[PDB]
This record gives sequence, structure tokens and C-alpha cells, in this order.
Amino acid sequence: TCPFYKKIPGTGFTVDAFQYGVVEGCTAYFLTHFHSDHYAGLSKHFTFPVYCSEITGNLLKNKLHVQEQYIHPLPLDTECIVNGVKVVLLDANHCPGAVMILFYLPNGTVILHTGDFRADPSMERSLLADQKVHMLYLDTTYCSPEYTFPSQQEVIRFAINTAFEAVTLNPHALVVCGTYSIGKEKVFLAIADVLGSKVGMSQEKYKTLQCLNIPEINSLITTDMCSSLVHLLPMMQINFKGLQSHLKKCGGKYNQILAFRPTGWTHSNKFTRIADVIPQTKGNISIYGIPYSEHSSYLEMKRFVQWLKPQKIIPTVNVGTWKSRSTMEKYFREWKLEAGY
Ligand code: NI
Repeated sequence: TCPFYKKIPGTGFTVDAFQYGVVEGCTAYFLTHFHSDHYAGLSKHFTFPVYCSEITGNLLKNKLHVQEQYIHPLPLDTECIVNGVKVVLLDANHCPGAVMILFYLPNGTVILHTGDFRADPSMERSLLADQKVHMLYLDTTYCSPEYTFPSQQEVIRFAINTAFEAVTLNPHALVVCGTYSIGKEKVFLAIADVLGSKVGMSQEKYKTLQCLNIPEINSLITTDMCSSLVHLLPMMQINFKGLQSHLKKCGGKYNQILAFRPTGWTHSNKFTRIADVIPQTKGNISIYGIPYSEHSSYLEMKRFVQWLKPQKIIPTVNVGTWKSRSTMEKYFREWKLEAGY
């Protein structure tokens, strides 16, 4: 059945709740972003109103064939009325088109649902600064102090410098980057830019990227693999067997692969700085796991919450075990006692 942390009290609304059939009492289904664990259940046969960003609505129409009459895109940073309730969509700093949602309940309660997010100090100067938030529905993916990672800017600097050096030493090297969803486009786009190449990919993935409103995208991507020396493949193919296979397909144009797997966190982060990352190598194939995250680190999450000072926190991630739930609640209480709210 639909869990309570997907329902907005005092409304008929749900958030990321498309796999439970008809939720009794639901007049409007919000979708924070186009990732499969959140959209699971949507299709051309859906006949209730879906509220989301413009980019998410492009993906619903083109990838899932949801009928246009049920897609309700909202502009960001704009007070809107939905079924008699004021709402605002804010940028979540997650993947393209991802939003947080501010609900202003008729009784005076203000609720923020972060969706998935990477907390940032820039959020402290949005429309959130303007009123008090009472309840926070929080993306707790990495809510434990072991989870540190570098800035996205540091990680892209590492990837650009690594790729540029490799291809300048060997102009017959191919760069490959893995993907299994939208998000993390900066990785492959930054590397193609420094090398003077377009990124080559499948027709399915090209279609997906053409929904994202990224400026000048026609200049950066292509379905012609032969004309490109940065290729995108499914994340599942980023291993020695899959890469050896791919190299066969390129017909002797290339004699080396340098491949990137943008993981979330990996326990090399507890010890290893970004400067010190090394690849796994077999023969003429090297694989780099780089910690490019689109979720908050522990410290970024803590700063956001201690700034916002909510009265009540409802976690939306890691809620399935008692040990996880009790650990998170202990951190929430520390943060509140340290900051004095
Ligand atoms: Ni996500």
C-alpha cells in the first residue's frame, strides 16, 4: 500500500506514488524527477493529473508516451495554485528537471518535499528564505558521517585533465563513459568539449538527451559513432569483457580504452583524496570509478537542515530497517541540540 511518507497531510496530494494503483483520496500526483524508482507505474494509460517540471513533462510525453492532456508542467520559482492549494517548484540540484516542492496548506502549515537533492548554500537564497517551514520530507540517501565526497567541480577537473592527457599521449585512444539514467551529463559533455569531439550514443539515449533543454545540445551529441571519440554505453557494459567487445566493433580505429564509471559513493572515499584516484587496468583497457554525486553528502545535508530549522523531519530514503531509522533520528536530534532549535 502507499506509504505515509508519500502523502501530503491536509491535501489530496501524493509525491512519487505511481506504483500503488489508484491511491484513495488522491486528486493530484506530483513527480519530482524522471528516475525509474520514482516514476514506476506511469504509462500512456495513466488518466490522472501529473504535476512536474517542463523537462520532466518532456520525458513523460516522449519516453513514456503519457498523453499530453494529463501532463501539467509548472514553471520554477513561481507561486502556482493546484486544486486550491499554493505550491512552488524549486531546483533540487539533482538530475535535469528535478525539483523540490513547497506546499502552503490552508491551515498555515508550510511543508517542503526535497524529492532527491544535493543540498547547496545557494538554496539558502531561494524563495525558501522568505517563510518558516514546519515539516521537511528529506532525501536521506547519505545520512551518515562516513559519506564525504568532493565537489562536482573537483571531480570534473580530474576527469577532463585525465582524458586530455591520455588522448594527447595516444591519439588512437577511445574514451567511454557509462550511464543508466538521466543525470551526470557534465561528465561526458566536459570530456568531449576538451577533446573537440561530439559524444556518440544510441538512438534511445540521444532521444532522452534531446528532451532536457540543455543549450547548444545539437552541437555536443550525435548518433554517428564513427565520427566521435567519446562513446556512451550502458553502465552494465563498463567492465573488461564489455569494453574488449566494444573495441572489436570499432574496426581498428582505436587501440586503447580509457573508461569512466561515475558511481555515487564508494569506501575508497574514507581514505582516498580525488588527486589520488587510480584505475583498474587490464591490458590496453583502464576503468576509473569517480565519485560524482547528485545527492547531498552528510555535511551538506546537515548544513541545510540546521539552516532551515524544521519542526519535524520525515525521511524518504533508508526507511526500510529499524537500525537505519533509529540512526537517522539520532542524527536529527544532535543537529537540533547543536543549533538550538
Ligand atoms: Ni533520483
